[PDB]
Formats: sequence, C-alpha cells, structure tokens
Amino acid sequence: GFRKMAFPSGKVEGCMVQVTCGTTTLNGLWLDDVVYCPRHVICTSEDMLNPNYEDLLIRKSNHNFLVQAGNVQLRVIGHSMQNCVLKLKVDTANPKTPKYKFVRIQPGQTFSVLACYNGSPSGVYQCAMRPNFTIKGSFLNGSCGSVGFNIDYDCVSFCYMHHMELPTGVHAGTDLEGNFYGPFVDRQTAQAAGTDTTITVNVLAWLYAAVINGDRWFLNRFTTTLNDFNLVAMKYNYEPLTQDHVDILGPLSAQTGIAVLDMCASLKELLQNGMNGRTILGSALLEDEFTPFDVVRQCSGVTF
Amino acid sequence: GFRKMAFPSGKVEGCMVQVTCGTTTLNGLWLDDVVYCPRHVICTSEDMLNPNYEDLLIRKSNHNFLVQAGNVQLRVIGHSMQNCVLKLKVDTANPKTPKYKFVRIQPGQTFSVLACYNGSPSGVYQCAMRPNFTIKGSFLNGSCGSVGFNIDYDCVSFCYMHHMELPTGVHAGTDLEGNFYGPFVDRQTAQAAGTDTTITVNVLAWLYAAVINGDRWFLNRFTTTLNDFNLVAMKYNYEPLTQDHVDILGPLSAQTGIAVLDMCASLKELLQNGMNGRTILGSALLEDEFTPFDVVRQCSGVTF
Ligand code: NA
Ligand code: NA
Repeated sequence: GFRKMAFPSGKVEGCMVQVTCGTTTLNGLWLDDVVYCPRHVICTSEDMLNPNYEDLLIRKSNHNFLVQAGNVQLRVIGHSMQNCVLKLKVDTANPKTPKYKFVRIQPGQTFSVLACYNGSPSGVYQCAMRPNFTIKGSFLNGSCGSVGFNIDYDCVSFCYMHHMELPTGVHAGTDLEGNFYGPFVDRQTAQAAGTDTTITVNVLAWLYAAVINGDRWFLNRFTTTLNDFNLVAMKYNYEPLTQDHVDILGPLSAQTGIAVLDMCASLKELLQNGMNGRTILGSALLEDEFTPFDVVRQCSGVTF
Repeated sequence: GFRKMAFPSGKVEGCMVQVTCGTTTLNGLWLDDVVYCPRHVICTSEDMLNPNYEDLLIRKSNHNFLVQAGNVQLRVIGHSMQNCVLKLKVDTANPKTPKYKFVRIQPGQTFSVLACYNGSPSGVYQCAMRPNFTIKGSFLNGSCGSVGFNIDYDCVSFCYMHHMELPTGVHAGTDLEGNFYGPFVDRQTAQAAGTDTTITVNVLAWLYAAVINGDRWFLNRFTTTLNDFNLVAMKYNYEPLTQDHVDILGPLSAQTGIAVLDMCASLKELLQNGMNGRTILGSALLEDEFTPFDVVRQCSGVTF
C-alpha cells in the first residue's frame, strides 16, 4: 500500500527537445526562448579527457547546433555557456513553457527524473540525491540533458540535469545553472565519489510509512538519545540524526503516536540484528529514498 | 542502474476530471465528449452492501453529477452504465483527448497508474496485474477513477480503472468497458482473492536485467528443464513456465548469452537456498513487476 511515486511529468514533457552537435545527440530543456543542455555536447572523441570548453565554444557557430522539437526544427540564434550548461537562444518561445523555477537541492532530498532519448520521453522515476551528491539513476547512452524536478502547487522546480556516469555506475550532473552537484567535473576522467551514507531521516520516514500501513513487527518498547543513536549510525555508515530531523518527522510521529527517539531504538535493533527473514512494506532492505515530506504527501493524497 | 520506470503521464493528465454525486467525489476520464467513472459514485452509505445499480441510476438525473475539469464546470447531457462504469455524456469534447485504445490486459502484464484525487494528478507509478487479478496499489480515499495505461508509439492504451480496496489491502478494478479483473463485484462486501503466485517469467526477465547491469553472483553452470523447474515453481507458488515464456525471453537470452533453462537453474538455487545476505539490482527479494518487454525497453531506451 506504499509505492515509490514520481511526480506527473506532463509539464516537463512539453519542454524536452533533441540537440545534435556533430555525431553527438542528447536532450535539451526548452523554456521560453532558451534551450539548456550539457556543454559536453560540443566535445569530440579526441578532446574528452580535458576539454578547453572556452576554446571549443569559440570554434562553434549557431549553425553547428541542430535543435528538433518533435517535427519542428528550432533555429538557434545565439549560444553561451553558464558553468557546465550550454544556453542555446532560439527564434521561438516554447508555447508549452510551464511556470518554473531553478533550485539547487540538498543531499538527501528526492526528485523525479524524466528519462529522455533523442528529445523524446521514455519514462519517469523518483530518486534521491545521495549524501555524496551522486544519483543511482537508470541512464543509457543519449540520456544526457534529461532533468530532475519537483512540483509544488502549479510550479515546476528543476533541480538536476544529467551529464555523466562515474566508474561505480552511479550518475552525476548539475543544477540548471550548470553547477555540478559534488566534486565532479565534465572531464571523461576517473573521479572519486565520496563514501556514501544511508539517509537516516528518510529510513525513519519509511518506517513511519510502514506503521501507517499496518507493518509494525519492528517496533520495540525502547527509546534512545540522538547521541547514543548517532554512535550506531557512525558504525553502519548512516548520516547523523539532528533535532531538525526529529522536528521534520513531527507529523509522522504525531500521526502514529510513536516518538522519533522510540523509532530510532527500533532502527538501532534492525541495524544490529537485521530483519530475521521478515519484510517491511514488501522490502528486505531499509529504504532511504522517501523524505518525510514524500511520506506525508503519499499518506495525505497531495495533488498538483 | 535499473529503476522501476512509469510511462510519461502527460497525455493522461489532460484527461483527468473531478466527478461528484452527493457527498461522493472521485475521478473521471474525459475522452472526446464522454466522462468514464466507477458506477459506485451513485451509491449512498445505506446501499453499499448490495446496490441495485439499475434502480439507483434511474433515480439519478444529469443534474445530480457535478463534473469539474480544473476550473471549467463541464455540463452532463446524458448518463448510462456499461457493466461497472458510468459514462457521462458532456456538452464539450476534451480538446486534450489523445490518440487512445481501451485494452483488457493479461495477468502478469505491467502498466502505469496515474494516482489522482479531486480530479488532480498526485503521482505516477508502475505496477503489475497480479496472477489473482488484484493490484498492489497505493490508493487512498478519493482515488477511485484513477486509471492504468501503457503507451505504444503515440497511442495511450487504457487498461485499468480503480474501484476498491479488498480486505488484504490490495486493489481491484475494471477495464474501461467496466468489466472487473478477477472475480470481484462492486459490492462493499468481504471478497476472496485467489491464492497469488509470483510471475516467474518476470523474475527471469529481472535476473537478465541484473546480468546486463553486471550483477552476476547467482549464475551457476547448471541447466534444468521446464518440467523439473515447474516442480520447484509449484513448491514456492511460482507460476509455471511455458515455451511461450522462453520465446518471449529470447532477446534477453541472446543479449547475455545465457539460455533460459540455464537462468531457470539459477532461479531454482535462489528459491532453495535464498540470497545468503546478498542483493540483486539493490534488492534482497526476487522482483516480479518487470515484464521481458519492460526490461528490453529500459535496456534499449525505447521512447514515445
Ligand atoms: Na541556426
Ligand atoms: Na447537467
């Protein structure tokens, strides 16, 4: 009775276009009269270890960018770079431009990805920005320029644009101002991601979801303190829990009548003893890609 | 590198409306000049054990249906029943009507759900029609009339309309011609679902996905026969595997160079021995909600 739900994607679908530069095709985001896409579209196979993007962009003309919005070829009238994004000024404002914002999310927050190829949507899924600023995506060749987003009320908040796959098979990209999340650079080089941790406040939200949906076996009569719990968090590579995290969990704590430090004691026992061959919300692992806000939304039926 | 992906929802979003009859509000599907919704919208709390829908519908007038498409109140000019769906004829054809079909899916097939409340989309997720014709949804009060769908090329195939929650907390509903999936009736009565089984051909597709994404530990040098495997399927409540299932798995078998009866031997060992505290594609259970066609799509980047 508790699904990993993505936002409805329609408002984003009408923004996706195909961008080709030479042999390279990827996706762009068409808002008003600008198409946003990863600047690596201007690289050739010879120059991907350490591209001088300033020099490469000077070599390019508007005519070197083929932008297709379904059937419509969409004329580029100017090109500039903002950090690691290319902004292609086009002759037509997108008539399907939604109300939007560009936001830079925090590690641990969730968003929906509209995975695209050749400017065409292929599917939508929810995921988390990992504490080490990577995402565990489903992205193939041609998926670059696919975006992540949230919706609040009538407004699309774009938070992520896809650029690359790291050696470990996880994904890296930028905000819509072209700033990478994490230490990553758009050089096709071996790049270390940090140690990743589990998003504790999300695991606790997901245990609250399980209680709301009648799944209760893991509840114990014990309580803990932030200090004592964090000693166990450190041992199992869980993020430390703060009073802000307890406060954010307040609606779920009130709804269920289970204090956050009581649920922390339950999580402690799960980390120490495992699940003894049992399941929670039809999973045999502790799930960390639901924010408290995602659980409240899905348990209260919030719409857009 | 392998996510449960929903279809892009935009073409469906423009079809969702709010339907109110008395105190009851749920969702409707506005295609051309017809709004489709669950006929139980016409029930009162006194008549939900065994409604005489023919008598109840005769008592209703067009004026007893309030249909809202965002702001627009949308005038009902006729009402009829097709099996367990109400068809409300409206004075305006939906200008956002997509290319569509109504299809009745098979048990074991997947589809996306656009979960709606008050005619407004809340989120989209992928799920399977269980072998016992239930769905393991995420549906709250007010979610009735939310639909399930597939997209092939440019065409929305509607396959499911949500009606009710069964005692076990799983969900039941109809095709868009109003015929229930499974033995269920629109009476708010205790109703048995069959024994459910695991969708073997989907588990094997998902093991092929794991191999494609480098997750390989469970592969063994052994092979089996359909007969010998099915003896183990029966023991663990897995659907029996047919030569049609082997043939459908052919692209995944060819891609990976692993014969279906070789993967069957791997699945046999997983059922008999469990996962020994290991994970496949970041799961500690065998996942059965990916069809062979879903894995091929997600591994080849098919778009719409
Ligand atoms: Na041009
Ligand atoms: Na009317």
